[PDB]
Amino acid sequence: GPEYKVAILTVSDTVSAGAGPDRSGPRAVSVVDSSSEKLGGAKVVATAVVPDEVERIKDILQKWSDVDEMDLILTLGGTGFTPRDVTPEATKKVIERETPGLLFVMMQESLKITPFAMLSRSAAGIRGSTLIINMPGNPNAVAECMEALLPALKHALKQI
Amino acid sequence: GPEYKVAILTVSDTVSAGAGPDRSGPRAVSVVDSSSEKLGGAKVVATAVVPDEVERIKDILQKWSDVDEMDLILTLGGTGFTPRDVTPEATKKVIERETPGLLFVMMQESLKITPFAMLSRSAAGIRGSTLIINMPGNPNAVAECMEALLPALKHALKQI
Amino acid sequence: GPEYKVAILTVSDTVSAGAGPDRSGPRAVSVVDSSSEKLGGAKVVATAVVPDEVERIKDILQKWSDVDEMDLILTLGGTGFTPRDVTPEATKKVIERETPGLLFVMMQESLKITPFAMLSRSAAGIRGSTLIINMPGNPNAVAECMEALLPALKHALKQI
Repeated sequence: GPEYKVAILTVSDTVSAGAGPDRSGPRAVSVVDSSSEKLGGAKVVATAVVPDEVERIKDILQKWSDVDEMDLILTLGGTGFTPRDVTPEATKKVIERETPGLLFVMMQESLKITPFAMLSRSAAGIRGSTLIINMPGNPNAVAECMEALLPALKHALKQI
Repeated sequence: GPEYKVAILTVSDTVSAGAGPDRSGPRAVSVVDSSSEKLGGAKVVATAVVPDEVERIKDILQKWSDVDEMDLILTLGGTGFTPRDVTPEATKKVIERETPGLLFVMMQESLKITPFAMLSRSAAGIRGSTLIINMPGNPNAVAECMEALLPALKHALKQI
Repeated sequence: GPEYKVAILTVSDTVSAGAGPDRSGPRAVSVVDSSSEKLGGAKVVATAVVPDEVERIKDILQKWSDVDEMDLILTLGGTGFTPRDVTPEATKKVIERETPGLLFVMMQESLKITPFAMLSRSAAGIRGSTLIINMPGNPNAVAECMEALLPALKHALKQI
């Protein structure tokens, strides 16, 4: 129906505990929708929240790739230098083929906005036929990151 | 005689099965020759073809590194997002020391020509005293990648 | 007293054996001190020398992280293509969370100075609450690397 199935995983002790809301989730979802055309037609069909714990992250990534077979998973948060940030360690354990080019573009564009970009430790890669991309928690982040990738993500999903 | 020994490994189900020809092999070959002076005097003494299967790739990288002692092995193909592209996985299993600097440079220059460059998953590094660099299947690809690296590849082979 | 504790590890067969002196150690030293303000108040409290041998580098990395609890360890040398350069390999075995962004920035800025930059194989990452960054052995190197990081290294140590 929707061709490319996207899922978004918000990572955040605060949100997961119900101690605060998700401000970045909704922004991402909406960027994806707004980019559907240029993405080759894609839609978000699922979101979830988990705390900052690797096992918790690992599971969802496994589930959504092996069982639900999503095409594109974006994670938000837990990619910084704080000790609780372990999204990338969780992500590196489940991908099979790395995609450094994506990381390279995300790091290049974001460094044009600000140097603090050097603090993302985002990972990315493919598992089965799911592309997974770690992104930062800021609400505007997703917007800028997606702008950077959109010129090729289409061909990227097709090739998978 | 020739000082730097170069070997070129083409990776491609089609080509290895005899179903089609190698267009990229012979461009790479000639780019190396035409860069010999600037490379410190180098020449290509061997080429092969294998299909897209890690074991087939690992074996040659092993053999040509540990038994034939090539100084420089370029691989062509099997670096995209397609499921059969497994060259980088295979290369990661046989190198001992990474040289991200080279990837950084290849990714930078090629992004200037097109965004689709973010889709290489190229790997590289050293095994014993062999430098190994993955490159893309396109015939012009080798020409542009090499242009990017030649300013330093010479000091690189010498330091090894 | 000093807030950010900094330690500098010089990596170098020649120095460690008493056969020549350390010219890089002391520039790094003074760069850090000269950047204390902008770094959030930091000071270099220890230095050491070891040869080019992974064990010897691992142990100090381990020790200064797990026992002395440094906040920032800069290494110098052993990051090139020469067979003895094994600093990155040693660093990669002791870190727990990579920080590619820092490698990214270092590599970008030095490329602007010269292409030979492409020959650093530096690694970097966090272990416990210690940030570790490999740097090149040249004396000016540390000055340039730091200039590239300073804008964020402060936020970086604070987050850890």
